[PDB]
Amino acid sequence: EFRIAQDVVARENDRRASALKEDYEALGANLARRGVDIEAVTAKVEKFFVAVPSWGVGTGGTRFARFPGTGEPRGIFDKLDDCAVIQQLTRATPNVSLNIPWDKADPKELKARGDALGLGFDAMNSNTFSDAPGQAHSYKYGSLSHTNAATRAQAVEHNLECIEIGKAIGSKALTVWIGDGSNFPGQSNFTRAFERYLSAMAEIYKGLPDDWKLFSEHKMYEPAFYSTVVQDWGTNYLIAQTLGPKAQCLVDLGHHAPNTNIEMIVARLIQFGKLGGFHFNDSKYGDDDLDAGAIEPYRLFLVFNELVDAEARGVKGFHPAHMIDQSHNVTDPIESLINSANEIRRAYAQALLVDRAALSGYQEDNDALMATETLKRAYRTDVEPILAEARRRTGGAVDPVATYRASGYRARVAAERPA
Amino acid sequence: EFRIAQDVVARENDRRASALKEDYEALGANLARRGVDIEAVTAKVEKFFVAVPSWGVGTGGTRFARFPGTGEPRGIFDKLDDCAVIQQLTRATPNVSLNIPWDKADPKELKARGDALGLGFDAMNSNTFSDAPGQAHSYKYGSLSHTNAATRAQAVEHNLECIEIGKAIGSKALTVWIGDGSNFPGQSNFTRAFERYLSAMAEIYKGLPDDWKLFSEHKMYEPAFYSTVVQDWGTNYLIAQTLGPKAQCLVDLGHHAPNTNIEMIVARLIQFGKLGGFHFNDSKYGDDDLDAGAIEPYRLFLVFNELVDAEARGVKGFHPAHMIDQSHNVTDPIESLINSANEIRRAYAQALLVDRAALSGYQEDNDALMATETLKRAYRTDVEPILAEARRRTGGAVDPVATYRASGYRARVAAERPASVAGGGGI
Amino acid sequence: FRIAQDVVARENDRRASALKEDYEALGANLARRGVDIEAVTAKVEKFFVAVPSWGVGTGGTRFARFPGTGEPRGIFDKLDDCAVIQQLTRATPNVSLNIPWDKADPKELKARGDALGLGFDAMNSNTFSDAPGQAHSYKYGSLSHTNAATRAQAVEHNLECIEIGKAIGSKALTVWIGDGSNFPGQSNFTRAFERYLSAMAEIYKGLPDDWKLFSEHKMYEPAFYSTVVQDWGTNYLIAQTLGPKAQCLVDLGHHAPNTNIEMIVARLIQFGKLGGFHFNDSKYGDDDLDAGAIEPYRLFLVFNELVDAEARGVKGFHPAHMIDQSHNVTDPIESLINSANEIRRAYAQALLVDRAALSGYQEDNDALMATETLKRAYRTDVEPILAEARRRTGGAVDPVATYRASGYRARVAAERPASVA
Amino acid sequence: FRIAQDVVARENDRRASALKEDYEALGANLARRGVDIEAVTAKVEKFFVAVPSWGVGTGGTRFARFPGTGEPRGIFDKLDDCAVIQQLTRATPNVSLNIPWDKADPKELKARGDALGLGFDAMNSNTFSDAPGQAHSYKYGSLSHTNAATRAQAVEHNLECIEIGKAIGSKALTVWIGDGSNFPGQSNFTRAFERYLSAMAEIYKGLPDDWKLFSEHKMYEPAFYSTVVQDWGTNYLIAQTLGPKAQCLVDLGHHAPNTNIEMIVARLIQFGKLGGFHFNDSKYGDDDLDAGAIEPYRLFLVFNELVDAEARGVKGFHPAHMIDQSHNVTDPIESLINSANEIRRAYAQALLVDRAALSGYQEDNDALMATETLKRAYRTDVEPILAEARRRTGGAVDPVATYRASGYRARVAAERPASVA
Ligand SMILES: C[C@@H]1O[C@@H](O)[C@H](O)[C@H](O)[C@H]1O
Ligand SMILES: C[C@@H]1O[C@@H](O)[C@H](O)[C@H](O)[C@H]1O
Ligand SMILES: C[C@@H]1O[C@@H](O)[C@H](O)[C@H](O)[C@H]1O
Ligand SMILES: C[C@@H]1O[C@@H](O)[C@H](O)[C@H](O)[C@H]1O
Ligand SMILES: C[C@@H]1O[C@H](O)[C@H](O)[C@H](O)[C@H]1O
Ligand SMILES: C[C@@H]1O[C@H](O)[C@H](O)[C@H](O)[C@H]1O
Ligand SMILES: C[C@H](O)[C@H](O)[C@@H](O)[C@@H](O)C=O
Ligand SMILES: C[C@H](O)[C@H](O)[C@@H](O)[C@@H](O)C=O
Ligand SMILES: C[C@H](O)[C@H](O)[C@@H](O)[C@@H](O)C=O
Ligand SMILES: [Mn+2]
Ligand SMILES: [Mn+2]
Ligand SMILES: [Mn+2]
Ligand SMILES: [Mn+2]
Ligand SMILES: [Mn+2]
Ligand SMILES: [Mn+2]
Ligand SMILES: [Mn+2]
Ligand SMILES: [Mn+2]
Ligand SMILES: [Mn+2]
Ligand SMILES: [Mn+2]
Repeated sequence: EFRIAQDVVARENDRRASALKEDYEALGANLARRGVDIEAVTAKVEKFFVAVPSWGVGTGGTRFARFPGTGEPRGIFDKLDDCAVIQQLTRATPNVSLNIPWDKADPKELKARGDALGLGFDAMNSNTFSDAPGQAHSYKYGSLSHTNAATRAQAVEHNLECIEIGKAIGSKALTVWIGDGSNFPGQSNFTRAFERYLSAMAEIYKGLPDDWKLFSEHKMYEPAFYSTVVQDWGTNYLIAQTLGPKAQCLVDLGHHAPNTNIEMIVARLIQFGKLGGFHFNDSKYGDDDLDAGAIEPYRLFLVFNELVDAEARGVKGFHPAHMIDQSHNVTDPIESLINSANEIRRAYAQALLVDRAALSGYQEDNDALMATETLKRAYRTDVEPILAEARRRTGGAVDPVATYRASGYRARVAAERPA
Repeated sequence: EFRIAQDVVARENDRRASALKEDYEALGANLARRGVDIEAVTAKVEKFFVAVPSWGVGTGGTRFARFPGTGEPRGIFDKLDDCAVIQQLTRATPNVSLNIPWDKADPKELKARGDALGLGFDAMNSNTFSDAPGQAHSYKYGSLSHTNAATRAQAVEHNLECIEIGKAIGSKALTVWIGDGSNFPGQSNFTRAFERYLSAMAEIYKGLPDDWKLFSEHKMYEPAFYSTVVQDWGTNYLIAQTLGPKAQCLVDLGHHAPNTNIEMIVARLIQFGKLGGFHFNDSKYGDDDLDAGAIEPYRLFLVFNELVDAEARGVKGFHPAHMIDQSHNVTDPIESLINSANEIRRAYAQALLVDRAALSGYQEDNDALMATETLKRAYRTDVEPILAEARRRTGGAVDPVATYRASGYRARVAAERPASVAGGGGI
Repeated sequence: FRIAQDVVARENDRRASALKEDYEALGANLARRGVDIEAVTAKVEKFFVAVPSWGVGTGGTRFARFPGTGEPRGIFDKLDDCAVIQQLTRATPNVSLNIPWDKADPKELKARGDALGLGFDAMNSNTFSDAPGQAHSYKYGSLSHTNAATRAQAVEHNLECIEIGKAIGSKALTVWIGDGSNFPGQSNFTRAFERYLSAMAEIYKGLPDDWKLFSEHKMYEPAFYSTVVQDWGTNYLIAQTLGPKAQCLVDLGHHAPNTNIEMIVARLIQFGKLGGFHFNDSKYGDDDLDAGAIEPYRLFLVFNELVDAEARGVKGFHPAHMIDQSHNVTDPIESLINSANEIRRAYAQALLVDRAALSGYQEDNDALMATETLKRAYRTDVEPILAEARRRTGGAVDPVATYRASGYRARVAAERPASVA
Repeated sequence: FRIAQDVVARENDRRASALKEDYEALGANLARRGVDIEAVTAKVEKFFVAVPSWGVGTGGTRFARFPGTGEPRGIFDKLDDCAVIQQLTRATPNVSLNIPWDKADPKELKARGDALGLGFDAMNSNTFSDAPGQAHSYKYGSLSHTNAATRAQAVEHNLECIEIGKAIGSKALTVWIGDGSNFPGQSNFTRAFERYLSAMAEIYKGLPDDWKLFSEHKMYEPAFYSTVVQDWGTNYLIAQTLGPKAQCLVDLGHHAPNTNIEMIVARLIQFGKLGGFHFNDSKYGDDDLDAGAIEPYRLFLVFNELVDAEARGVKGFHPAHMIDQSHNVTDPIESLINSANEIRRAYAQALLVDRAALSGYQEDNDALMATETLKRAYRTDVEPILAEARRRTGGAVDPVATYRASGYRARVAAERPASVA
């Protein structure tokens, strides 16, 4: 089924077909002069997919307030319906990331709806950073690293429950992010809390299917404001290495200290085989969870430069999980997810344009200026024509947001859903 | 009224009286050898007050979750009852800061309850960073700087209402903090938004009594994650200077960029007569709103060093409004506010111990090492006995938190108030 | 001519075909957006940024300096090198001097500049280091030093810089000092600032009627605890206190982590105190890296505020533009060339912004389309416009490639003796 | 004796009575808390931290260096000054050397050290600067340089540092390099690290059975975009890859803004890779300021982890302790004296923490009492313990005061020629 009428997509695409042809052919000629086949790039871009977060489909908020828009999804089923729109128009988000218990519902029904909408499911996300009604033990002072054994056991059981749900819908991985930490010096014994965490994660690893992966996600701060158990990639590496081959690290772009060189962290984790995946978003101050590439587009490109280089260096068995983790506080969530997915493909496309042979030469000769310019020649290239053509060829929209607005989808769901 | 039984306070004080006498006399002898009269210091500490936030007596949370404890205060009246405990035990928080509409209630009743509990009211706090039921215009895209004229007018009216309520309860100032800003480049035109803000603030300024102050509070980010209209002290100064004599700047410790020298900002504002007051708290990463001095006690001392220098260099017309602005997510709000107020008095007392003449000499001679050591000699002094004695002589508790726990107050209000339930934070 | 004309011609001809194809393609795309590429190119060829004399030689850190070959020996060699940057990019007609580093007969400096086709931008005083025969040391400060005679000495130095500038064609004085403290208590913040203000007031008195005085703020370094002119707030107080001729200079790498620099730029413009810019890039501190090499979007956002100012009709707005960088691991001439190019790049993209559309989205609070309006301009590869602007003004289509083809570095390496002690 | 014994005796006697009163008062206070002050003093007396040879001379920034009088030049002058710090504080018996800065005949270094009552701590190699007559430059790196011969030269240099150390009593080699990049693309992160790891393996092979190899991470400077050994995560990978004799060195000012450094310390201890510390304080970047002069509580929290490690009976925990600072506006000897004192101050306060009480509050999630348990120790003025520890071991009750009374600075100023009067 199509959430957006096919006649609307066809109409809006035809309206922009002429200009796209001119832009695509122009870029094709430019790339040909540079020894690059535009068709080879478009072919790869069409195959790049990033999972959308169910928790980002509705309007997000802060501790100060939440300003919902119209037609807010009422639950996971409305969220899947909205996710279907993002995938139909961009063709870059076939899978959805779920969070339990936020999206708890009959697994069988979830799968049925997904299949009908043309959507799959990515990594499951457990939730032991908030309390649910009727919960025996509170996570106020922690979960997997809580001082109380019964509380840790409850958190472990919750994670195993997440795996059972995932197995029923087609998921093949579990992502574990917890708020565990301290707000005051002395509140926690750093080593003992980490020892407790490692023991708990070992239990989860024991219950992990042999065709699944277990991802741990580090974060410098928030909700903990003095110390956090899984605070950075160093601790994250120790966790993954300790647990086993099926355990890897997940890197969320906005979870690092000010000025951190994130692309180097990505490179390091790849070298030691522990880069499990990404949580894309952008930021300026803290874990802002803004639209990917809206603040620092070059940084996003540099991260993708490391991913493409890995393939170029001949790294084997490298298939990181790509996911968007954002909060949309002042825009239509669907529109932001659409453009964010587009920006991620944009950075990927540019990274594919880098002349690896030239770059390697400049690195070996220590020609820093030409090396940086080699990256810039790729990054400065406006790859929008490739992104639009990729969408057009695969059933998507040349201009996703414009088509979304022309369809009147938001007004439609606003009438179907309570205010 | 006495939220805490007098017999409990007397009991816990007597139990620690012996140790206090020993420590106070020892410190007195040490200070005497240093040419300082401990009595003179204690006398000033007993008179240092800081306002408590009504929204701080309840458990706080983040966008991810909120984990309420037992006996959570229901409304402003319950909150005032809890604030009364902090003041009775520390004797450092006689005034309370209100936020409207959160604490909206009959001005007559509010004043009546305060007088009964022995509490006064500090600066009023307007709220246009969240929407209230029945609100005609949403503040989603701003308030005082919103592009829609009707929305700015609605925000101006709300602030004027806050002034009216304050006038009725004895308040003498209005603090304006808004979330106004953008999350994306291009979303807002920085200059146009600021022009709108200034014009709206001018309307609010017109409704200020002749003896009132209007405080604008800067904040680098949150809830806006790309730009904020009142983002730093520079913009804040421009605001105060533009509005008039009654407009001043409020400095909240956790609202600055990483590594900012905050004490210098305080000095600069004092020099140009625009330091309206402070919002005390501590932090390590962002606007963490943690207990004052729990993370960086020396920084708190350095801020007070600038304040005492002004309080010593005879800075005429200098009475900054001191207030605690914190969020208590993992502790009993009352206990944290108690120790936070204590830490603020600790930094103040230590600043009073600085040999100003010696410091001036080392500064003039460019003797950096002795100048810094002159500050350290005061800062390293354990002034707890002075704080404890000040509390004891004024009706407080030698050990506030110990006494609070011995009284069983939390268990009491827990039985009187409905049970709470954990939930989300707004994400 | 520092670079043989035949070389510039040969290299331009080699790349003529490709430039034609790219420029014409871009022109058609811009036309579809309602933008005249010729109007943009005409403005770009007139955008100038001053090159720092102190950035023509290899720079270093407190740990070490690794000089390359043919390092300039003095201001005359430096001007000769600046002439190369201007001949090839045509974006750097003026040079920024530092006294006493570049002290020499004003008449001879002017003669060399005229002969090379170069002018002089704002003078830069130096009271952050001690020169020979100095009566008082600047170890503990200069314009804000506790010792009156030391402040007087610093004032005289700045007045001397003005005299030198008047003789060579300069019209402004930039004052950046290291004054500050490394320990709490070392300085009385307020008194140190008052001392600074009194000294600057004296310097202001020596300003010709058509001169400007720029003060430059910096969060830290060389002072590691407090700095007298630490941020734009203090900087504004300075400018406002001194008078109409006094304005603030914004050096991109001088702000706290995560600071919204483009907002500071807008605030200063609103209150008429944006004197100028010191362009460079950074990631950690005052790194002084090549402009746009680390965060190109931020540079574009700064230029977006500068172009918006014109769009709003701000009157008498002519900020001074200067590059202030340190080239530690590259040929200084090549880095200055590409940095000047990046600045024109950001400027050109800022000119492409559809401000009619942007104003609409801002009024309607359409944050997504507003940000996308800025991105449509920023994502545009304007290299063809920069290259054509150079071709038509006597410059090189590919400046660095032409510089390398000329063999200039090897030439000066043979002419200049390297320092031995 | 660098400082006359009569002067030390006189200045101690002058302050003896006051110390007695303060020590007895603190003794009574600690007694009421169940702690024996004599036990704490005994431990403090045994805590030592190495002094940097490169720290007794006045330091500077890339902008300037303002030397004081009697500047030590050469390792012999430096050892003479380091001897003053040890004599007065009794907390710095060993000196950290840097090669080639301190190159000299080992036989003479040892002879001078023995005569002054000084030993030698970890050796520090230097491949972040070029020495005259060097075959290959380190401009673009050293142990991770793309050129094989350059990496070999750097490895040989480090092996030479081990040879010198073996002859003078050292038992470790600390390796800090500037290797990194200033521009994206300049270096391939992974390849550069592979080159570094291979070179370090060669150095590891030359380590005696009882030696340790310390690698030191640093976020930035001299490299301003990326650094090979940028943080503790990379450092851990290095130590674990090299072998049991390789550990990580933590320099306090080498971390990103707001980093929780004490946790990094705890993590390294848990996995047996905490090799040692480089103490100093900072506010902005790698400021290299006097330890505890900016954030004393943070220093205490670091020592809280060190004391807790022993409380838990950790194995393989014998960290080296060294001061790594730059003294730009103070008498280097006085700053090192007070910095060593501040380190012992934090240690003493960490020893006062009631571990039993703390553990109880941690298990019960009583965050407020847990933090107040740390504060009760930290708020305690342990100066009497530090002064008594010095008095009992031949040191000065008030080190800096005694140093000033001795007239030592004026003495060496008269023996050492400055560049200018
Ligand atoms: C973006 C990244 O690029 C390369 O590393 C591989 O193709 C990998 O599968 C992909 O995820
Ligand atoms: C802003 C924040 O809001 C809630 O979480 C609480 O009222 C808390 O005390 C306050 O600090
Ligand atoms: C006494 C006082 O000292 C400083 O604060 C300033 O110089 C101020 O102007 C003066 O009034
Ligand atoms: C790196 C720096 O170099 C010099 O300035 C001095 O040796 C100083 O002590 C050191 O910290
Ligand atoms: C001089 C050098 O400086 C580095 O930044 C690091 O701190 C090293 O430990 C030190 O030896
Ligand atoms: C007494 C004199 O003191 C100097 O400081 C130096 O150590 C000389 O070597 C010694 O002869
Ligand atoms: C909802 C999801 O678990 C969450 O966003 C985490 O992944 C992490 O980003 C939190 O800061
Ligand atoms: C509730 C109160 O208005 C609030 O705390 C503001 O003062 C400011 O700190 C917000 O970040
Ligand atoms: C050389 C010039 O005065 C200097 O670079 C200043 O402008 C400032 O950037 C210093 O950090
Ligand atoms: Mn995430
Ligand atoms: Mn950045
Ligand atoms: Mn997150
Ligand atoms: Mn506040
Ligand atoms: Mn700090
Ligand atoms: Mn706040
Ligand atoms: Mn500058
Ligand atoms: Mn600079
Ligand atoms: Mn070090
Ligand atoms: Mn260092």
